[PDB]
Amino acid sequence: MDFNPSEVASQVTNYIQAIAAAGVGVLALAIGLSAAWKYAKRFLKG
Amino acid sequence: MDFNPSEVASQVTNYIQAIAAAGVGVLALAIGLSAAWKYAKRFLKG
Amino acid sequence: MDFNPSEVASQVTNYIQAIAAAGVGVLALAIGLSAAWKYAKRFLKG
Amino acid sequence: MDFNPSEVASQVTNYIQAIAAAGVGVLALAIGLSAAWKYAKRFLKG
Amino acid sequence: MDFNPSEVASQVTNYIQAIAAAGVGVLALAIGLSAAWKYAKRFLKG
Amino acid sequence: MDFNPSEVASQVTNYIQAIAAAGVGVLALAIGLSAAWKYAKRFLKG
Amino acid sequence: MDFNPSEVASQVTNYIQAIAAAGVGVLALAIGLSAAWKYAKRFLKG
Amino acid sequence: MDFNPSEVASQVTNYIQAIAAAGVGVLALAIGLSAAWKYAKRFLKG
Amino acid sequence: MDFNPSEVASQVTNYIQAIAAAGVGVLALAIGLSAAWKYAKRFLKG
Amino acid sequence: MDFNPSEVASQVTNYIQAIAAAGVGVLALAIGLSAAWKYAKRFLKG
Amino acid sequence: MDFNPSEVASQVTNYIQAIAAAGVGVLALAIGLSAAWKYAKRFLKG
Amino acid sequence: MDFNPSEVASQVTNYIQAIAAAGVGVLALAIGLSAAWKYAKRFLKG
Amino acid sequence: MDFNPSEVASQVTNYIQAIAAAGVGVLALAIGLSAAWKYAKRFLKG
Amino acid sequence: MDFNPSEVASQVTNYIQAIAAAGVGVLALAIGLSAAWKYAKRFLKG
Amino acid sequence: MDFNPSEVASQVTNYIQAIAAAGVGVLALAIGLSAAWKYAKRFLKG
Amino acid sequence: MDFNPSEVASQVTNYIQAIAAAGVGVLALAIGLSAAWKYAKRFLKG
Amino acid sequence: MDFNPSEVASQVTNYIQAIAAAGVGVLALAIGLSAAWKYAKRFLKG
Amino acid sequence: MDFNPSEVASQVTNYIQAIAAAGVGVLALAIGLSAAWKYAKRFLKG
Amino acid sequence: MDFNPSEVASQVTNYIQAIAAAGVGVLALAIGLSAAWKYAKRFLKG
Amino acid sequence: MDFNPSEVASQVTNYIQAIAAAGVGVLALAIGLSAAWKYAKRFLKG
Amino acid sequence: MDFNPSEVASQVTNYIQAIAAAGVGVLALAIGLSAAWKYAKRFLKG
Amino acid sequence: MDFNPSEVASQVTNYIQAIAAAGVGVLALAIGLSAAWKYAKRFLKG
Amino acid sequence: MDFNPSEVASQVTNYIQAIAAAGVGVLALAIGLSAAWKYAKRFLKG
Amino acid sequence: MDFNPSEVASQVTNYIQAIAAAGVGVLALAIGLSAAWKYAKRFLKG
Amino acid sequence: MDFNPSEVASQVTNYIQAIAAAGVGVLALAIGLSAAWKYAKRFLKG
Amino acid sequence: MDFNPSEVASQVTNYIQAIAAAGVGVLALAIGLSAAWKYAKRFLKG
Amino acid sequence: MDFNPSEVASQVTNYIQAIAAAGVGVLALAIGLSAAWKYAKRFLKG
Amino acid sequence: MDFNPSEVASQVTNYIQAIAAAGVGVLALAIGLSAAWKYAKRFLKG
Amino acid sequence: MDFNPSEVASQVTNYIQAIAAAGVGVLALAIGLSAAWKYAKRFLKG
Amino acid sequence: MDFNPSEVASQVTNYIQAIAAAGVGVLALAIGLSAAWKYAKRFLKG
Amino acid sequence: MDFNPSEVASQVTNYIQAIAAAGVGVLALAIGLSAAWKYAKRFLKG
Amino acid sequence: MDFNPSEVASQVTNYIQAIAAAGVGVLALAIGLSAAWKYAKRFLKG
Amino acid sequence: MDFNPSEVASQVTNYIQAIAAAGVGVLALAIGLSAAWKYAKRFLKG
Amino acid sequence: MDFNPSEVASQVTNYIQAIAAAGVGVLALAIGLSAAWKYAKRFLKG
Amino acid sequence: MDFNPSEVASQVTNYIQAIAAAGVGVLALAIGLSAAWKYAKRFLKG
Repeated sequence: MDFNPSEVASQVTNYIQAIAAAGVGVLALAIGLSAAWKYAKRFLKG
Repeated sequence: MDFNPSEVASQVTNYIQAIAAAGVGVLALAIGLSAAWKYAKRFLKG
Repeated sequence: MDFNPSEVASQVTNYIQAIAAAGVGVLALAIGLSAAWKYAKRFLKG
Repeated sequence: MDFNPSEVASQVTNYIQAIAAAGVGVLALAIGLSAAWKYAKRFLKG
Repeated sequence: MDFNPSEVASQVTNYIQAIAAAGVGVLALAIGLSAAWKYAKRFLKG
Repeated sequence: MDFNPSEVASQVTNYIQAIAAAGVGVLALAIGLSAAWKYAKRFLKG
Repeated sequence: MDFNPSEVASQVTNYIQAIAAAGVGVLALAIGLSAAWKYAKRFLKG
Repeated sequence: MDFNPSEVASQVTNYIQAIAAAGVGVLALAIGLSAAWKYAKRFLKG
Repeated sequence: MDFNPSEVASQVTNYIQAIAAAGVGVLALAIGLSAAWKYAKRFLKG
Repeated sequence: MDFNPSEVASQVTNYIQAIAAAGVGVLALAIGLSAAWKYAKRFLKG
Repeated sequence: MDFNPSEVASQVTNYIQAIAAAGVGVLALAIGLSAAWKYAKRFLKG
Repeated sequence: MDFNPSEVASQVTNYIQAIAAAGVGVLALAIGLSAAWKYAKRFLKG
Repeated sequence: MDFNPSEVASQVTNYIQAIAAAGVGVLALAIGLSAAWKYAKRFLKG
Repeated sequence: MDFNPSEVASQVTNYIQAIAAAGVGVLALAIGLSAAWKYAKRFLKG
Repeated sequence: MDFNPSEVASQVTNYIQAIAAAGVGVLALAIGLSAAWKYAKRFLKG
Repeated sequence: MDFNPSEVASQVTNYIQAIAAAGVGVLALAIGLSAAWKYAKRFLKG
Repeated sequence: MDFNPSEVASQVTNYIQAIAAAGVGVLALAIGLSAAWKYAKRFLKG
Repeated sequence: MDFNPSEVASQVTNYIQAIAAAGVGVLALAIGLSAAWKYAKRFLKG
Repeated sequence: MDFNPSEVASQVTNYIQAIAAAGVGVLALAIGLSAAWKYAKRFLKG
Repeated sequence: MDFNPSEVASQVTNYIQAIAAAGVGVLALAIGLSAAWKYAKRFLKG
Repeated sequence: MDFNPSEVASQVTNYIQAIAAAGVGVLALAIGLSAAWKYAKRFLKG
Repeated sequence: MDFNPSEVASQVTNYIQAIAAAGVGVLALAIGLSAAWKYAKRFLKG
Repeated sequence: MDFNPSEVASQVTNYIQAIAAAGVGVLALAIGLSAAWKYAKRFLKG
Repeated sequence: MDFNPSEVASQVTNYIQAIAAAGVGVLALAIGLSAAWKYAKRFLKG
Repeated sequence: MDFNPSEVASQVTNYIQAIAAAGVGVLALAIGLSAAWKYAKRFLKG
Repeated sequence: MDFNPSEVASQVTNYIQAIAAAGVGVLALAIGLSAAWKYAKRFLKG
Repeated sequence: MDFNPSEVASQVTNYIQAIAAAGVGVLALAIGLSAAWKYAKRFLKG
Repeated sequence: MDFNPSEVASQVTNYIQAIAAAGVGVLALAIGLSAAWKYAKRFLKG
Repeated sequence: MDFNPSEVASQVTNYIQAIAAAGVGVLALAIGLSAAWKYAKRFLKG
Repeated sequence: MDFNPSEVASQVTNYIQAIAAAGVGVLALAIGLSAAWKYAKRFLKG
Repeated sequence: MDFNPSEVASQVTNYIQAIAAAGVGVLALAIGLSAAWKYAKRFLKG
Repeated sequence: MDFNPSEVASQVTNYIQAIAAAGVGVLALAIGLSAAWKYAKRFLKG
Repeated sequence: MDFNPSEVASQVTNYIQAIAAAGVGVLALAIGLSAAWKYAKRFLKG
Repeated sequence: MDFNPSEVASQVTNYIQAIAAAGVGVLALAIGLSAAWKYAKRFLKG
Repeated sequence: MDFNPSEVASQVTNYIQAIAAAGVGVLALAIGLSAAWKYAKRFLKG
């Protein structure tokens, strides 16, 4: 009732905000890791 | 008789008003809680 | 005898009329109250 | 009786209106979040 | 006795008629509400 | 004494006959009413 | 008693008939919607 | 006394016989109705 | 009771018959669609 | 009392016997239906 | 006095004997009746 | 008085003994019935 | 009852219409994104 | 009570025995089917 | 009174003991059954 | 007068003593009986 | 009168004390029983 | 129950038989298609 | 029920028709693009 | 009544606070665990 | 007569006042208790 | 006559005072007793 | 009356305190158990 | 009451202990099984 | 079911027929293009 | 309870033992099959 | 269960036997085809 | 409902815009890197 | 309640610790295995 | 739905147009580079 | 739990040990096979 | 909630740091290995 | 598992044995063929 | 979200910078090595 | 986790060490083999 179902809105949304930026810190490292042998092998052929 | 069965109306209705807002404070926390691992696992797949 | 057992009819029937409308004011609030978490949780799954 | 069961109609329906729009604010963020690594990993393969 | 137990028939039956149509106004909104995240998430996977 | 206690038999039994059929008119409507949201919600899941 | 419990049969059954066809109008749209990105992504791989 | 409590037996039992067959006409329709979206969605996944 | 639970059998089974053939009309088109770029790209390599 | 509670045993048990075989006629068709696109899509990948 | 209060014993006890067996004929039918939709719905879920 | 309230003990207890075993004959069939589609659908997924 | 279960039909169906077109705006961008390195790497080999 | 809950054991367990062997007849065919194009395409590359 | 409410304790508890072991005989078979196609399909992918 | 109203005390109290223990023999059996299907159905769900 | 209505207090209260502990012996077994298939099925999914 | 879970066996298995042969008609054409430029280019080098 | 599951058929199938032709417009350009350096390098060797 | 339904609010909400943080300690470990072979295999391809 | 039927009013009403607040102390604990496993299991799925 | 009908007042009223407090000692135990399995079963579901 | 309805408060509330902590000992084990195959299978994919 | 709700604790917890170790014996075999073709196919490519 | 999985056969196979002949038009030109400098340089050496 | 959850252990584990060895018979043939053209083409180049 | 997972073994393995010999018929022709210009050009140099 | 599912549209789409341009910065460097030895070795042959 | 939901934390987390290190022992062997033919074939080309 | 899957068409196709012309700028330089020593060495022999 | 997730470790790891050595027996033969014409043609040029 | 989803960040990221450097130790050796015959054969031609 | 991955070893290795000797029959003829004009032209110069 | 997908940009790009210059150090040596016998043999002919 | 991803490092790296030296034993023989006719023909011209 009234201005109370706003907390689901406020409490939860915010739960991910630090959390997503938190996820991505992980792919920077996840992209490069395959990216890492891409790098060793990119150098081999010539 | 007369203006007396109004108290069932007045006494009771009011019993929930603080009480509902009181319930919902609990789902804010209940929505996010599954919401919480949704959050840890949302980050894993990529 | 005669036109006297009409009061049971008149006195009593009327006792509920304000009283029923009085009851229902209570379910509006009673329907929504479960209705209330139906509402917080309706939002969670997706 | 009469024009009284209208409140279940009026009181409750309205309970979700701010509440749904309230839910969705959460998926905008929920869609993108997987959407987020979709994004880091979308970039890796080439 | 006679044509008097007809009111239980007349008085009551009618009590729901505005009332049911009144209920359903609530599911239109209840169907769509899960229906609502079905909608946000339906869009995510591809 | 004799053929007189037959009226309890005749007067009363008959009191319900219009009355039962009268009751049931009410469940047709009572069965469907839950039956009514069964109907809105039956449609949601798929 | 007699030909009266037929209304539960008549009143109710009919409640869904417009209602089911009514449900399905919703999946036509529900099937295609995932069906929709199936469609955008079906096109990507080659 | 004697052969008179047989009517409870005869009058009542029979009350359901048209009535049950009457109920079931309703599930044929009730089974299929979920059965109905089972049907729209059964078709989606592949 | 008796020959009445046959309708669940008759009413429902039939619900899919036009419906399945109806599904498949969709894969003919779904198989070929990936099948479609399989086709453009099948041609590229040589 | 005595040999009378046997009918609950006899009357009811039998109610399902045609009825179960009746259910299953429905899954033959229910298994294959997903089974149906399993079939269209099983063919696509190679 | 003497062997006379035996009739309360003899006259009455016997009043139910056909009567109980008479009652139960009614539950055979009463057990199955819920038992009846238990049966239609038992079949739906899978 | 004395050894007479033993019949409530003897007459009644015994009423269920054939009756319970009688009930259970019904669940053997009730367990398997859901058990029945559990069985058709258990087979589908792989 | 009557012309009331039409809202589930009207209220909900419409919920996706802006919403689907809304989804697809996202794949235009999702198709091209892999499409994007397809593009950088398409250029490398010769 | 006693040796009666054995039927749940006897009646049901047996329900699957023909039924499982029945399922598997379906994978022999399900394994090979992907197995089928695995087979056409296994032959292409050299 | 005294040592008599012990039978609820003795009579009932024991009712399940053969009965539980009886249930489980059913999952051995229930675990493996999905377990069964897990088994046919476990073999396919390589 | 004197030591005579003691018999109401002595004669009656004792009337139940065998009688209560006599009642309970009946619930041992009454508790388990629902307890009995609790038992068949307790086993179904998993 | 005086110290006599104490027996209702003394006689009765005590009736449950062995009796409750007696009840619970039954749930230990009642909790685990669903608990039992929870256990067989808990093991299946992975 | 009995000879009824055979239809899952009969109805479904047969669903693929025309269907597999149907798939393969597609690889004859799928094998050759790469096979097709293999063919134009096989001719170039000498 | 009846002529209603036809929309899944009509609504959806049509969703791809402009969409596939839409995909292919993309490979014309995708085939040639590798095709493009095939073209620069095809010219180098002699 | 009054300031008493506050405990549902106070007693319960707090139940999860140590508990959620408690859950998440588990995903840190749950994310990495798939994350763990992602890690062994991320290293293989080049 | 006069100001004496006020005690039913005064004596009794007051009987619950400490008593209700007394009841609720019990649900704080009753809400959370299911609330308690809601809490252990809320944490499992992700 | 005079100050003598006061004893009905004095003698009797007092009869319950130890007696009510005496009753309630019994519900403390009566509330909890259902309360007791509420407690065993409250713990099962999660 | 007075300070006596406090026992419902004192006697009962306390009934769960050892009991809840008692429940949870069970989920520690219930969380991990699915958690257990999550663990065997978490290890498989890479 | 007292030291009795401990059995739910003692009786049940222990139910899984042999049971979990029992589950895992199954994944050792479940991990390797895909693991098995991983093994045949791991060997093919070079 | 029946003569419906024929469209995957009919719809798709045909998709390539104009398409392959379409591919080859491209190698006529692709064979000659290296073929083209083969031609300029074939002439140089003598 | 006791030595009964051992069958999940005994019944199931064994289900794969003939089954795995059964899978592998298939890769011997699956390894060689690509292995087969590896073989025809291994011979071409010199 | 038992001698049933043998069909995956029997049905499938056999699927390739005519099929492999079928593949190779294609390389005889594939080896020689390059082999064909190897042949025209083998003759040129001297 | 209304203008709220627009955020999935607004929030997400934008997530990639800096992100794609971000990807490509990586291929500039990825194209040249093979491009790099292409460059050292391009120089060797003459 | 209090310091009890800590076991989910303590009992479970620890379940993987020996278990992960346990997984990885498997990739050391899984990395090298493809790694193994990488090794035989790495040696062939020169 | 409608005129929305056109963006995949519009957004993406255009992504390469500047991009291809962009690729080729690279071969002009790639053709000549071998072309470059072709040029130094073309001059040596006479 | 405890020393049980060791079997995934023990059962599986060992699955490859005979299996890898088994793979390599195949490359000895795979290395030499190209190695074989390397050998016939190594001899031709002088 | 709060500073707890940081562990996914802290626990996991770190999992690769020793692990990547660990991967690369493998390419140093992987680059040179082809690099190894590049080396034996680099020496042959002159 | 056990002595089963030996067939990959036995089935496949043997596939080439007739096959290699089969290849070489082709170079005897391939060596001499250039060898053939080497032979006509070897004779010309003097 | 926001300024976080920049790390994929920052973390990775930089991974090659020392790495490319690192590759090329290898061709200086790779160019000259053939370059090396080019050098011994360049000197022979005159 | 911790000191466990070191085995990929230890187990694998070592796999080639005997293996590379093993490769080269093959070129000593591969260099000389062309080297062999270089040798017969080196002697012819003068």
